[PDB]
Parts: sequence; C-alpha cells; structure tokens
Amino acid sequence: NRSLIVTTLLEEPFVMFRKSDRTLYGNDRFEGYCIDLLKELAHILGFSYEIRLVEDGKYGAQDDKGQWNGMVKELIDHKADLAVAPLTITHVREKAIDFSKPFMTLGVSILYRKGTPIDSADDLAKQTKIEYGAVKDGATMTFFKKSKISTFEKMWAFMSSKPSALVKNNEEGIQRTLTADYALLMESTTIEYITQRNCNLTQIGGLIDSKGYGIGTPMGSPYRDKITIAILQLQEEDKLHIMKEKWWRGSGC
Amino acid sequence: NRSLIVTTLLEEPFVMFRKSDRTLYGNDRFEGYCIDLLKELAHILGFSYEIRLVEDGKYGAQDDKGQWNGMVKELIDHKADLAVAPLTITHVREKAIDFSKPFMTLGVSILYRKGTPIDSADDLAKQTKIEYGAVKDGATMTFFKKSKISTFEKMWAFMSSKPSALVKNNEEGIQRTLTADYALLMESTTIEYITQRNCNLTQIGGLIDSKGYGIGTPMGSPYRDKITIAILQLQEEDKLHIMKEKWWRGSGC
Ligand SMILES: CN(O)C(=O)CC[C@H](C[C@H](N)C(=O)O)C(=O)O
Ligand SMILES: CN(O)C(=O)CC[C@H](C[C@H](N)C(=O)O)C(=O)O
Ligand SMILES: [Cl-]
Ligand SMILES: [Cl-]
Ligand SMILES: [K+]
Ligand SMILES: [K+]
Ligand SMILES: [K+]
Ligand SMILES: [K+]
Repeated sequence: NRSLIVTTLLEEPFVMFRKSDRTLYGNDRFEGYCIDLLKELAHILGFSYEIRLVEDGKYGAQDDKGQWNGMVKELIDHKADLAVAPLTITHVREKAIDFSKPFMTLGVSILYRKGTPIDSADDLAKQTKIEYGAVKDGATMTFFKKSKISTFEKMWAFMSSKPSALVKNNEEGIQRTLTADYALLMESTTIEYITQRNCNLTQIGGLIDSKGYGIGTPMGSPYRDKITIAILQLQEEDKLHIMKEKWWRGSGC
Repeated sequence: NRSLIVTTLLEEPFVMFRKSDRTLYGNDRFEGYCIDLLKELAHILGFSYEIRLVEDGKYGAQDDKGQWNGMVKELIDHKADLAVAPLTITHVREKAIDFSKPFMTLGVSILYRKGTPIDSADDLAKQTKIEYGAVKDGATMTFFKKSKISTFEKMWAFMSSKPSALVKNNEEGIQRTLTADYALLMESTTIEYITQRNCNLTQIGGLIDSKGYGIGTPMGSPYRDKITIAILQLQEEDKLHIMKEKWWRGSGC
C-alpha cells in the first residue's frame, strides 16, 4: 500500500504550477484538470501518489530504432506507475504500454491566426507559404507519420522536410502561430481553451479524426482496471464534463 | 480452475468446421488459425475451454439505442470468457469490452471482380453503378459509419441508402462480388486468402487504414493480461507469422 509514482508534464490547463507567494514542494506544486482527476481517483480508490515531471518533457514517440521517449518510456522502464497527463490513447503506443478507458474525447484540428480564410487541411497540404507543423514526438506528429491518407501523407512530407515545423511543446507552437505565418496541428479540446484566451487565434476546419486521453500504466499494471472503472463511474455521472467546465471557463471573444 | 467459455463464429480460415466422416462434437468440431492460436494459449497458460458459436452469428455493433450484439454482447453479458475470432480492436468497442494486444495486423481494402480498372475507393464513392458495401454490424461498416473523411462519408452515405449493400456475412459478400457488379469493403488479410482461392477476384487499392485483431474479454477480465503476454511471446519468435502461413498457403493464380 505504498505511494504510486505519477509521471506528468506541464500543459495548460491539465497540469500546471499553482501560483503561491511561498515556494511550493511536493504534490502541492501542481494543479489543473488532471490534478483534479488524480485527486478524485486517489479518493475513490484509496491510494496516494508522488507526482514527478518527466525529465525529457515529452509525451512519447518511437525513434527509428524502435526506442521510446517521454512518459511512454517512463512507464515501459517502470520508473512511474501512472502517466497522468493529456496522454493520447493510440494503438501504436498500446504496443509498449497500457491505457485506462478514456477520460476525454478530442480530435486533431488546426490552430491558426485569423486572416487567410483557409477552411481545411487540404488548403495547407497544397501550399508551401503558410508553414504548418506539430509537437515533436507527440501523438499528432505520429498520426501524420503513420497516415495512409494522401492529404496527410502530403502534410507529413512537409513537416518531415522543415526543421522548424516540429515544435518542442504546445506553448512554443502557440507562440509560432502568433509570431509567424504558421498553423499548428493540435488537439481539439486544447484548441478550445487556447482560442478562448487568444482572440486572434481560431480553429480551422472541424475534427481530422477522433480519439481519447487515457491514464497510462506499464503493461499488466494492477491499477489499470481499478482506474478504468472509477473513470467510467465519474463519466456516467457527468463529473468529468463538470471538471472540464471548471478549467475551460474563461473570458470570451 | 474451470474451463473458460469461448465465443466464436465461422470465418475462413480462422474458425471452421473440420472435415470428418463421423459426426463431431465439442471443441473437436473446430479448426483454423484461431483454433491453433487458442490451443497454443491454452498450453502456455494452462487453461481449458469450451468453444461456443455466438447465436446471432455477429462480431458486434452498437444499435441506435446503444445496445450491442454479436460476440461483443456476449462478453458484455458475461456469457463468454473470451472471444476468439478475427475480432477487430476498435476504440469504439473498447468502451464495452477489453482487447488483448493484437495477434494480427490488417487494413480495410476493397475486394472486387477483375475487369473495370478502379484503383481506389475514390472511384467507388463518386459513382452509383458498381454497388459497394460491407458486412452488417462489423468493424468495417462501423468504420464507415463513424468516419469524418469526405470520401468515406460519401461511401457510407451509399451503403446507408442501399438495402442490399450491407451483407449478412463474409461468405455472402464474396458471393455478391462474384454474381453482381459489386465491391465488398473487407479486411486485408482476408482479401489475401480470398484472392488466392478465387482468381477472378482481386484487391483494389492498398490499405484504407491500419488495425489489429485481438482476443476479446469482458472488461477487467483476469486473463486479459496473461493472454496479452503470451501472444507477445508468440509474436516475438514469429510463430504467429508461421501460423498464418500454414492457413494461407494455397494454390495461386
Ligand atoms: C493537450 N496536449 O497534450 C497538447 O496539445 C500537446 C501536444 C499533444 C500531445 C498528445 N496528447 C500526445 O499524447 O502525444 C500532441 O501531440 O498534439
Ligand atoms: C475476417 N473477417 O472477420 C471478415 O472479413 C468478416 C467481417 C469483418 C469483421 C471484423 N473483423 C469485426 O471485428 O467486426 C468486417 O467487418 O470487415
Ligand atoms: Cl518533479
Ligand atoms: Cl456451439
Ligand atoms: K512561488
Ligand atoms: K498510501
Ligand atoms: K461430419
Ligand atoms: K482446466
């Protein structure tokens, strides 16, 4: 009955440093939608945890030798018991680690500065002018690296080519959409949040696919099922919809 | 340490009635790639099983009230412990049941009678003449019912419309490709097998996506993990590639 190791990274509004005048330490340093989720699971399931930020600051992708990085690596290597973060359940990652049932559903879409009236990814694929891209070693990059659709094959061709098109993280990518003629391939529910705070930014097109965020565990983890079940209970009483509204509630445009 | 209930259905060359002069009963009635897989898992993991054919003869899809049928229903309702069959791991079904790690990877493609030189699904979507379709209440139908791609949205529009375009099973669909101007949306590894036996049939286009076949269990099943691990062991020694060659080895064209 020890404290579980939780791996995570910084992403508004899922995991953040809470603001204080004193210097925070431990779990107390963190807040956000996933912190509220983790707290709720800990309570329902009766466990405690120590939260640790993944050292490379990545979600996780396979390299060209088949090696993982990011939080995925952390679970593979059993350095963490859970990955609590906006981690995308992909069948590609399901060969290295396990997921709980999804706690949020989102799609890939396009974040872009209002102005040039593009309306779809076809518009981007067919031109070099507006540069686009994704977060390096994330699920949105991999989705493009793996796709058989000739549009997304065409788009990945472009990100593959350009050195500056694959950004280190979400924050840096949002910055590029604000300071360059640049379109960031991003996840839907984050686009929602971003475009509520940043009124010169908008979503382009609708969803480019459908997927879910899950809690990551090593393969054959004994908490996988307990967590899945609690997440489903929370979901059926629409608590997760309420938790989402709490952290997405913002100004307006 | 009781015998597990296995749910299954008839599909060449995964599950079949073996040929005998006497009347078979029990597990002895069955043979095929999945039978060989089930046998191997039983041996590695030390369990026994009673195989039962799902009464409605379906893999499983949600109706318009959210209700499941087929083998998916069988696991939900705990009538079976495992689904051993060419069952497609879809995130849609992962809300009702669990999957093991995949034992085979396949994509959707098009099975069609050689003649009219179509080369892609775009060709089908854009015309009414050659009728196409899929197996009713299967993963390939659902994939079309759920898709956001305007081509597959267009194709699903057509299957949705036509009463005869959604076939009862694989067998009946293959029959329609042979006796009508008709293209069956099917899974890759089955197309391989079919087109080796039936030389007026061919595959049109490449893969339309990527996915896997897994062993289905109810949610939070205690064999899910044991089975996943054994399947991975089998896979790393490339036994599953050998098992596949055993059942796909056929004449030629
Ligand atoms: C919310 N969030 O996480 C972001 O927008 C950051 C980048 C995401 C990460 C993704 N969820 C993964 O699991 O790789 C992306 O690759 O699009
Ligand atoms: C091998 N096989 O099973 C077939 O071709 C028959 C129909 C498949 C079933 C699919 N694997 C499912 O899990 O729904 C399809 O929906 O395309
Ligand atoms: Cl830390
Ligand atoms: Cl039976
Ligand atoms: K501080
Ligand atoms: K504890
Ligand atoms: K017989
Ligand atoms: K037994």
